[PDB]
Amino acid sequence: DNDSAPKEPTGPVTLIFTDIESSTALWAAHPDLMPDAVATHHRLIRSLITRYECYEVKTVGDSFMIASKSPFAAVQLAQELQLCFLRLDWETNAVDESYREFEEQRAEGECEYTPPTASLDPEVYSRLWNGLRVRVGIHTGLCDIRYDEVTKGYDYYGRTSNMAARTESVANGGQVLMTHAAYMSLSGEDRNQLDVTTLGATVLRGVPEPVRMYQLNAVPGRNFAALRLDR
Amino acid sequence: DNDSAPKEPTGPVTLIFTDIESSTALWAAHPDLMPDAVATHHRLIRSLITRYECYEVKTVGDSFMIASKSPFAAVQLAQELQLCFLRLDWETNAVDESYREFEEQRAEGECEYTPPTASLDPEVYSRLWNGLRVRVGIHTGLCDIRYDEVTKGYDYYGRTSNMAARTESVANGGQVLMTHAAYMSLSGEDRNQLDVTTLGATVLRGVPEPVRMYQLNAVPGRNFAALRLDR
Ligand SMILES: [Mg+2]
Ligand SMILES: [Mg+2]
Repeated sequence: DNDSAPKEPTGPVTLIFTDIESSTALWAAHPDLMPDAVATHHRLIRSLITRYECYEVKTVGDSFMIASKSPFAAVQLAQELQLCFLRLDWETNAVDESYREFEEQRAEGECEYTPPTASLDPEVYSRLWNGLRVRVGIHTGLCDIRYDEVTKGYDYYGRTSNMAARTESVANGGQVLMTHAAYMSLSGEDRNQLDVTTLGATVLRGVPEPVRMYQLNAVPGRNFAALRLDR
Repeated sequence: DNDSAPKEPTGPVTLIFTDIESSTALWAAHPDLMPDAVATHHRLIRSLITRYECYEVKTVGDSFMIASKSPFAAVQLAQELQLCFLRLDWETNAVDESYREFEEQRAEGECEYTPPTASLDPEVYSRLWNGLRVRVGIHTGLCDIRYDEVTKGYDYYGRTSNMAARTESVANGGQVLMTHAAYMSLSGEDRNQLDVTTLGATVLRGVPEPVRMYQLNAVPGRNFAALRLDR
């Protein structure tokens, strides 16, 4: 179960961090829907991990940490993740109703913030949003690779892992962010097969210099709030 | 792996959407049976796709999206799907017990709804129901065909694809629905080789006018609940 894990300290690793947007609030509002929805979320993501020969490093709550020996496979996985979650019949509209409510609640209490999906017409909304919203951050770089003798698993520490994590932290639900390093790790040909939007320099907590962010338009037409920067 | 994919924008495409009825609830009730049952489900469906020269567009959870250059091949596939799933020894009666429980749970809490299979005598039930219940929707029409350079795959977008998807969404487990367009895409001779029941005009979400629905009686004798319309 470790053949897909990047094992060479000299080989750059592409890390993908994911998290379910507003899962805490969803758990509170839908204790009856979340166990199943999250279980589905895990199954979908694990199928993608296998399909793109990536490696599941760990799961923390509903967050996934995935490693890939290939920058492109990581990007494909992230794109397919958004599409798969959008296309799946979640058997409930309650999650979407809650997401729209959260935007509305946030809008009234924050000046300079507008709901990115709650203002869409019903039919338009369902063509772009459906079910759990997963934020995804992707970064590529050399990592300090650690092997666990007891689990036979591999973990990745260092600034590279922290960079991937903070990139995910600023992404909104349904958004896929790639750092300049990840984006440029892809070959020129690979980049041209993708629909990407430059977001520009972004300030990440604990990172000295601004990081140029690239939005992978996995579900063309989606709008997002400003990045979840600290203050 | 794309020769069976409809590739001409002027050529009508027949799309088949499938999904496992109550898979979420089954996963919750049988985490020990579902991985294998779903794996079997995928193998059976993929054998049929190959047998009827159809094309697997994509898989979303346990849902299949299949395209066919031939309306009749699509209908044969759907009919054989129901029969194959019925005849297979799933090596468990747990799935059927759960399906019967779900009907009973739904009956007590809904006025005007009666269990379509939980009231069958044991021997009668097993002649008509066994294992995973797959809902199937079929529609024929011109599609916006998209080619993917990276996967070499073909996808189908537009109202035609959405129509096929919504047709599947209203079908019950073990039921095969064909829109008037799909049904009439078959030759007169082909239609006479089939056992079909007219269900009449049906309201589909996001569709302006009612759609006449036709039930392909793949397993004669089955009863179904009212169509899964929205409210
Ligand atoms: Mg979380
Ligand atoms: Mg499903």
